Amino acid sequence: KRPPFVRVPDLFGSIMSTKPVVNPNYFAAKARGDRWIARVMNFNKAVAARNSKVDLCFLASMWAPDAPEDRLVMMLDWNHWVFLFDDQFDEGHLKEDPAAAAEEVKQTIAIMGGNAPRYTAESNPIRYVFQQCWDRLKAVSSQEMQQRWIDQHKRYFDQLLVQVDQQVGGENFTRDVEAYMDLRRGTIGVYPAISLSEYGAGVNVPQHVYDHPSLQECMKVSADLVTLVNDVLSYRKDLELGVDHNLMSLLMQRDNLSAQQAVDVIGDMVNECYRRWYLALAELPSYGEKIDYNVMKFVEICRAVAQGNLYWSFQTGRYLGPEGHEVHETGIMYLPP
Amino acid sequence: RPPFVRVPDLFGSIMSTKPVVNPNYFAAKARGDRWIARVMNFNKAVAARNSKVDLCFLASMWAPDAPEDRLVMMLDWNHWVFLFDDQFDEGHLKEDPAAAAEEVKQTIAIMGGNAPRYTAESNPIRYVFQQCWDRLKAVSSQEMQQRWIDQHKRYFDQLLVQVDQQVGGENFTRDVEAYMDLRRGTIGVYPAISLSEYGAGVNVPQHVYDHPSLQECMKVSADLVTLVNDVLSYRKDLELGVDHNLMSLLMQRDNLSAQQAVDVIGDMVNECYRRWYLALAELPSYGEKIDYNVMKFVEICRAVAQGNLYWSFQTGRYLGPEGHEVHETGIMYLPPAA
Amino acid sequence: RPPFVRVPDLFGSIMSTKPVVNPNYFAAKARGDRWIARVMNFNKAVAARNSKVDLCFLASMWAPDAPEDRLVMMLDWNHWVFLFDDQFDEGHLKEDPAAAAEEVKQTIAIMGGNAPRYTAESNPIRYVFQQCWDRLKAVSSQEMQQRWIDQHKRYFDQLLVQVDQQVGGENFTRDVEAYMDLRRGTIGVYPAISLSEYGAGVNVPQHVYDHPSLQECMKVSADLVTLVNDVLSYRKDLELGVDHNLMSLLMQRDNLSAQQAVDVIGDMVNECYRRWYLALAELPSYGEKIDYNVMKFVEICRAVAQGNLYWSFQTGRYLGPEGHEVHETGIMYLPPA
Amino acid sequence: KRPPFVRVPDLFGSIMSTKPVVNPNYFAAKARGDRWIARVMNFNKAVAARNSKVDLCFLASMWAPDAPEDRLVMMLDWNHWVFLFDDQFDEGHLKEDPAAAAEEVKQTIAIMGGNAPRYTAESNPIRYVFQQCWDRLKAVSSQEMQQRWIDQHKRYFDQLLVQVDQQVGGENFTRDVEAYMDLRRGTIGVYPAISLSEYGAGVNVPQHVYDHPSLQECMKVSADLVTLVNDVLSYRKDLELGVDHNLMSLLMQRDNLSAQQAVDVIGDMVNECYRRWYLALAELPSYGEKIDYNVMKFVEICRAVAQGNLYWSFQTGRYLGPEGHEVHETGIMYLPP
Ligand SMILES: CC[N+](CC)(CC)Cc1ccccc1
Ligand SMILES: CC[N+](CC)(CC)Cc1ccccc1
Ligand SMILES: CC[N+](CC)(CC)Cc1ccccc1
Ligand SMILES: CC[N+](CC)(CC)Cc1ccccc1
Ligand SMILES: [Mg+2]
Ligand SMILES: [Mg+2]
Ligand SMILES: [Mg+2]
Ligand SMILES: [Mg+2]
Ligand SMILES: [Mg+2]
Ligand SMILES: [Mg+2]
Ligand SMILES: [Mg+2]
Ligand SMILES: [Mg+2]
Ligand SMILES: [Mg+2]
Ligand SMILES: [Mg+2]
Ligand SMILES: [Mg+2]
Ligand SMILES: [Mg+2]
Repeated sequence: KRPPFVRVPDLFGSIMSTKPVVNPNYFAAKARGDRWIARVMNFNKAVAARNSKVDLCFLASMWAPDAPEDRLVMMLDWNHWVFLFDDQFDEGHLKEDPAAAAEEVKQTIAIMGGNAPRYTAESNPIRYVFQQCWDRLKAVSSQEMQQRWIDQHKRYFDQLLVQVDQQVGGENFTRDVEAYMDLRRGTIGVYPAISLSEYGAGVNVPQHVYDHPSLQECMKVSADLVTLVNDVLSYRKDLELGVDHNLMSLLMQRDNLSAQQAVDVIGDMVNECYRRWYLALAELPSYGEKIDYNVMKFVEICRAVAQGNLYWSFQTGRYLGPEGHEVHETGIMYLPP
Repeated sequence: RPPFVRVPDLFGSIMSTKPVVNPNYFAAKARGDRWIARVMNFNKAVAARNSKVDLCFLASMWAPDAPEDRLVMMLDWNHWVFLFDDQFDEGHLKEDPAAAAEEVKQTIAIMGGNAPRYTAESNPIRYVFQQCWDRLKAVSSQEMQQRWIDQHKRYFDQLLVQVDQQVGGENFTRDVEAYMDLRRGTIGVYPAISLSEYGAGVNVPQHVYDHPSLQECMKVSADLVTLVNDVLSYRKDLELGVDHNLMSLLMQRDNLSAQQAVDVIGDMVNECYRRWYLALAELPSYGEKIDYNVMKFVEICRAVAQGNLYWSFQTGRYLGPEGHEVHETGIMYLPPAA
Repeated sequence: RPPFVRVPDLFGSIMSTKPVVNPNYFAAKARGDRWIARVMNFNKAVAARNSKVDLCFLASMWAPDAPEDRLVMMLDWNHWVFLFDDQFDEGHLKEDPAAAAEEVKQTIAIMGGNAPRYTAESNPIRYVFQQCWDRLKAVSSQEMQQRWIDQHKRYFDQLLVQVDQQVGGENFTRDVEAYMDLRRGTIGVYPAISLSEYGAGVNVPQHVYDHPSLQECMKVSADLVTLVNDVLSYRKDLELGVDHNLMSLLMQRDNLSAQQAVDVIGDMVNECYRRWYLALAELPSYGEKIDYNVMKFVEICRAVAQGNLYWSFQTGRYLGPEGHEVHETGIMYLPPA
Repeated sequence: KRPPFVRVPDLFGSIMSTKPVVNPNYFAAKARGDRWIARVMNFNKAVAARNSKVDLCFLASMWAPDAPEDRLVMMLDWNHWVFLFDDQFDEGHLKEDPAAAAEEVKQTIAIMGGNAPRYTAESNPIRYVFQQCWDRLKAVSSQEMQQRWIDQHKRYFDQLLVQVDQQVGGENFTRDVEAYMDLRRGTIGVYPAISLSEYGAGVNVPQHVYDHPSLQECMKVSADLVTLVNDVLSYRKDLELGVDHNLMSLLMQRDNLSAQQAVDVIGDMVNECYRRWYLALAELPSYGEKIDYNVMKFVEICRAVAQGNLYWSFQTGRYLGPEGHEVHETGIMYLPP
């Protein structure tokens, strides 16, 4: 279970094997977004550099590679938000507090069109960032696209609360794998990430098309891909910070698997994601050239959120920094004794 | 029968992405168009007409990042495949099994067989194929040289089946599966994928290439091309009296009208897309490095299909400027014919 | 006099880069070629012949990142300009200074004067300029509207001087500097730069634009097109009895052979490259913000000349497929007469 | 003078105003190259990270933006070499040691096809890197190109010995401006950098064209532009590390200029660089299309080496880190008390 290394499945196969396309504005937007998030959070010279080495701009730059600079900056901001946001439910104050967790979720969701107050970086730094994002989204999105951003952020928040229920309910190692995947499909944040990317991309497929089971499964697959990849790469962080929400921990602790057998099962599910993906595009009806052009762009987005995460996962300072390249090159991921 | 028909959307599913066209299109086109005009002795009129066929447009979407050189060889191959195939459709080989199979036997001989050095003077069409083969040979591994042979073979083979059916009175007795089996070969998509693997510089291992899922992808690209072609070149096959067209077969085999035949073709085009993804679902992974190129090869299948699509609406060989109007309006006119 | 001539290298220095061609060329060519054909009532033959003139190629290199609709706009303007200018070279206004003036009057009045809403039916050529001007007006500032007008006026003015020199019998008494003066206007490059500012979305402040440095860049680009055109349009000017060609002028005034005249043209072309660089030497800075667009503007000046260069060697209007051979071999054949 | 902040001249005007193009292989070559120098030099996690923040890949990715991945990695290596090498003569043990400085350039020049040993990371890490770059250069360059490689590096090495001679001979503040620039045209590393770029871009103009005074002057201007830009941005580093090689230090302590009046002189020099650039290009003869095509790519390399340094200077963790983007925005560069 706790061997000196674990042999990682190939995460760069199938639809993940292509050369990632990185937004050419990455450098400009990182410069603006990194410094802005530092002033907002009041990060010091060393905390600001530590965040800058996390490079959330690499992640967003791959999600929406032809986004214009100003929207990529927005994508960066939103990412800093979700990172600062999610950590409150994983390591921060909302981890074992159902009441406060639901109250943060109600307060954050009312930002988007509701009765929330006007936040400032002083009044509530993280809710401000999300609110600065919403305002920009609202200002260049159809009301239907705005509704989609809400409803997808809502799917993330809903699971966050199921996450804190299972946490305090001692369900973290009772829940089966389907229950865990169902939780993470929301708490991974791919569903609002895709909405963010539709904003950056400038792609607005009609809600009826969007709602088709094929495209919903494309989103579901991409969310599974991110979660499988994330639970491998960020496993050491989950050990170092005591977070149980990791499929490797779940498969060892619940099914008596060896760390290596665990990772192996992750590789089985990853490649079974690729099979579901294609099988789901086979059901995708056609809506004529005009719309299908953007449906394809959308399907690319679901792909890009997953591959953008994969490549970002293997080099971000938040997980393994420069050590992730060695794991990429040799499949060997060292563990802590 | 009808003055026009509503053609099905051919630019849906995967065909709907914005095509990429090789930036070298212009310089490769000015060279290779002049070249084939010298080889074939095209007077000004016939050479201008051939440029308006714009096979360079076709090649420029099969391999959009092919370098100028390889792109010129590709234009060379397409001018070959068109002058060659016409011999079997309207030319001297259309009703001549013996003369067809001697032509096939002598063209195959060019790819390493006992073939002589052809010249533009001695044999102009066989010459172009030799020039392509020379260039293919000098930058390809032996496994890809073979693949190129084996894929041309699949095309050459159905050529001979096509001429047997033609003389054998089978043209309108063959059922739709028999026809598509035939056109999968005679459409030339299999040799075109080998031509593009050359242009794009993608050399997938043969044990991978041979997997039934990639095979099915080559097969779907072929059906897509045969389907789109039959609907576009339909006026040509009428004007020139060629029976090898799913429209004429659906109308003369089953009693469907023009509209219903083209509707059937639309259904089949969308069944292609379903078969595409269902095939991709069975494609296994060979690790990052190979899968990377596998992905490039799948794209080559798509780009052949999509390159044919956009070209078929542009080419003067079919509808010329009125193919743009068919893309704009869905209306494809038919001749009075009586 | 000779069976051919050796043309100097017209593709050196700033002309020697690989041209960038708007990747919307095909989609734009399809629309605009068809469009002008309906307007001018071209029949199958004339329409295809005009399609082989491929003004879309020419426009696609002036503004290689113009969106499809501005490219079509530029194609329409090119089709205009060629129809329009031909009235002055071999058409009716060729020898008529009254009718020529009236035409120049009526056309200028399209641009916010008292011109009637033309129609393909009433006046096709004027219909095309007016369809252009409407599009130029809707997306350009009032300053750029004036600049478009003002630049076309330089073109129109020399047209009137042209008809004055045809009727005045000074087509071969005039000198080269007088001829270059005229052609700098009649060549149409000044409004073609205005068209390109529209196409490429570049809006340099007028006090910058008016700096002698930038005006000499336009002068140079216009000279390049004129020298290049006179070499490649030479066979046409012989076919259609047009006297406006430096080739023809150099042989009458100076007792120059065809070869040494084209060689003078090569000598002048390389002088443009030196005037180009000398003029940029004099170009002040207005800070990164503006300088970024002046640099695009200088490129637009370069792209009109270079686009003209490649189009001149491909178009069916001049040498068609033979032009490619003159670029491969430097030999241009001349008519036996 | 010693103000609290200086207003830096607009460093991004003229030919520096274009949007810089950054090699898409930036992300892959960086991940390779950063880890590689980390291993070679035994950097620890924090030293490695600080080197990643130097982001020397960003600097090379702008020198040859279409260089394939493997050549970009080489370029990164060379840059890691150049910095580790150049600091030995600025802050290191060779800063004041004429005999050992000459022995270093003698041991290093002999790596390029001479009687040098086969270095390894362990025996001599920095010389090992230069050796690895040189083996790659030789493998894919012509003899003439390799000789150019050697001759441009010798220009760097020679001036390094002049720098150490002036340091110890107490001439650091006696040498006039021209002496200083003539020294830095060598020690700034631009000449070998252009050479490194000819390799990365695959551009091999012939030496008879290369030696033309126009192109030699183009390289000079590139060299001055980096020196000027360097002395401005690396002024705080020179203060903090006690290095007298900086035009700002010279102007103040040699003449009578304040630290503000110093940058002012940089600003006039920087814009005079632009003037010289165009005057040299005016004198550049044409060598026919085929050659001129590559000459312009080379003139671009000259420009790109400067413009690459410019953007990298304002991002590097080596100079101002995050505060450089503020100095780009505002033109205010704070100094220590
Ligand atoms: C829960 C969000 N997440 C998951 C790794 C960490 C804060 C970032 C993320 C969001 C969207 C897509 C991919 C990653
Ligand atoms: C018979 C080959 N074909 C089919 C339309 C006509 C000459 C050209 C072609 C070859 C390969 C792919 C697409 C078209
Ligand atoms: C206006 C005359 N000209 C010159 C060849 C032919 C009709 C068009 C033109 C205008 C501007 C740039 C390039 C060509
Ligand atoms: C000595 C040169 N420098 C900064 C001027 C320090 C290592 C790197 C550099 C090399 C080449 C071009 C630009 C910067
Ligand atoms: Mg979480
Ligand atoms: Mg977490
Ligand atoms: Mg995690
Ligand atoms: Mg056929
Ligand atoms: Mg046929
Ligand atoms: Mg057909
Ligand atoms: Mg004319
Ligand atoms: Mg004229
Ligand atoms: Mg002319
Ligand atoms: Mg130093
Ligand atoms: Mg130094
Ligand atoms: Mg310094």
